[PDB]
Amino acid sequence: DTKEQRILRYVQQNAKPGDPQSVLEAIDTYCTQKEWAMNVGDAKGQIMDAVIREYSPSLVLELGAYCGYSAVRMARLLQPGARLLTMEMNPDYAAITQQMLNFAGLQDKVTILNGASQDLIPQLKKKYDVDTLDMVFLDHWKDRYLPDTLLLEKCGLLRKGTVLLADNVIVPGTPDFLAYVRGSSSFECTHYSSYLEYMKVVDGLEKAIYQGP
Ligand SMILES: CNc1ncnc2c1ncn2[C@@H]1O[C@H]([C@@H]2C[C@H]2CNC(=O)c2cc(-c3ccc(F)cc3)cc(O)c2O)C[C@H]1O
Ligand SMILES: [Cl-]
Ligand SMILES: [Cl-]
Ligand SMILES: [Mg+2]
Repeated sequence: DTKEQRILRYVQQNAKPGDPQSVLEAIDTYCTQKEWAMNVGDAKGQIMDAVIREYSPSLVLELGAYCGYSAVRMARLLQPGARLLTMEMNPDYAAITQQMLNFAGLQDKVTILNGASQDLIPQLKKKYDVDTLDMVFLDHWKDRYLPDTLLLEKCGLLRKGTVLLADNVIVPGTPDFLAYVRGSSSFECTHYSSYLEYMKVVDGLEKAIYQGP
């Protein structure tokens, strides 16, 4: 089996069905004690929680699902009726993510779309009935944060106040995205210094709030 299958099995056998907090704890224990994996983790996760609670977004887009850790983290704090869409091009990861959300009991709040962001983002309005996004969590290939930000704006998916929250702006790093948002009058940026998941290595989140054109 794969590392991601082992993580899902561990959750199924060590967390409580329908209890998202137990699912996060199981994943964090597994990845601390057994095998590292690229989940956002508890250190950065706590900052994500604080952001979600501040904005109470009704519609969130996530780029890159992996095993569903961040999707569980965000979805568990959404208000009744609020929704998360998460895009994941790897079909095996998309399958893990669906099963993780099912186990957590969050399936009704989240739609896991199996495809590439650059193909799916242009379909959001007409196929998925999206007007604008309240929040976007970027956690996919680091060289695609900037292109996809620019594509979201082109597609009319950003509104005044849309919150972009970007993982891994230090490690592995997203230098073009950071330079761009920090230099642009269309974004108000805040940096939240933290640590790489499960490691004593500095990382950080960037919040970039869209201000319109
Ligand atoms: C471009 N559009 C895309 N659309 C949908 N899914 C996409 C998509 N680009 C891609 N996807 C999916 O996401 C998959 C890429 C690999 C993830 C993206 N994350 C990372 O690379 C990552 C890495 C580290 C890391 C690794 C090693 C170190 F020594 C230190 C840090 C930590 C993280 O927190 C990370 O998030 C591939 C694919 O499954
Ligand atoms: Cl994650
Ligand atoms: Cl952590
Ligand atoms: Mg990440």
